[PDB]
Amino acid sequence: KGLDAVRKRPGMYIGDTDDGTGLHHMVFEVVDNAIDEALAGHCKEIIVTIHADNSVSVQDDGRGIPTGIHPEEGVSAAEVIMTVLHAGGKFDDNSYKVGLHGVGVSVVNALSQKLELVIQREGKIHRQIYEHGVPQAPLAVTGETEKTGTMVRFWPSLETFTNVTEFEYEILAKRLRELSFLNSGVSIRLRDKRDGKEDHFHYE
Ligand SMILES: Cc1[nH]c(C(=O)Nc2nc3c(OCc4cccc(C(=O)O)c4)cc(C(=O)O)cc3s2)c(Cl)c1Cl
Ligand SMILES: [Mg+2]
Repeated sequence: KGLDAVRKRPGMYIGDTDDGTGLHHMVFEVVDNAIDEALAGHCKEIIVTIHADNSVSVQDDGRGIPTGIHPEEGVSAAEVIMTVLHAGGKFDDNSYKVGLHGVGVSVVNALSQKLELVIQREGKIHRQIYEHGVPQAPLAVTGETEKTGTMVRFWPSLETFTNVTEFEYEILAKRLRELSFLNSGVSIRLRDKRDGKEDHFHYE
C-alpha cells in the first residue's frame, strides 16, 4: 500500500518530477540516510557516484542495514525498510498531509525502475534487487568481507521522471559541500562516470 501511494503521488514525496527537482531529491534522500549513519557515529566516508547510465549509487562505511529476519514481516529487515513506507518512520501513505527524522529510502525504491542494495555486515556481503520497489529475490549472501556498510544504486523510473532524466553534477556537488561542512567528521566523495569528474569534500 505504501509504495503504491508514492508511485501514484510522487510529487507529495520527492517534488516536481518534470523539472529535475524530484530527480535530484532522490539522491538527497539516499545521502541523508548515509549522513544519519555518520551522525550516529558509525559512517566516516560516503561515496556518491553518477554512473554512465544516469543511475546514482551511494556507498557508506557504517554498520550496514540489518539483514536478519524481521520478527513481524518474516523477511529480511533490509527488505522491510526498502518496501514498507511506514517502517522507516519518515513517510506515510496520507494523500492529504505531507518530516525531519527516519529512513526515507523506500520512496527512492518506489520511484526507481531498478534498485540494487548491497550490505556488508557480520563478515558477509548481501545483495537484493528491486524493480519499481518490488523485490526480485530475497536478500542473498554473495560473499565474505571484513568491512561494513551499505550501497544503494538506483535507476530513476522513466515512467515517473520526464524531461530532466540526467543528473546535474553541480546540483549534487553543492548539497554534498553543505553536508561536508555541517558533518565535519565525514569524508564525502562525488564521482561522475559520465565524464570522469571527481571531488572530495572534508571539513579542514
Ligand atoms: C545509504 C544508506 N545507509 C543506510 C544505513 O546505513 N542505515 C542504517 N540503519 C540502521 C539501523 O536502523 C534502521 C532504522 C530503522 C527505522 C528507523 C531508523 C531511524 O534512523 O529513525 C533507522 C540499525 C542498525 C543496527 O541496529 O545495526 C544499523 C543501521 S545502518 C541507509 Cl537506510 C541508506 Cl539508504
Ligand atoms: Mg495511512
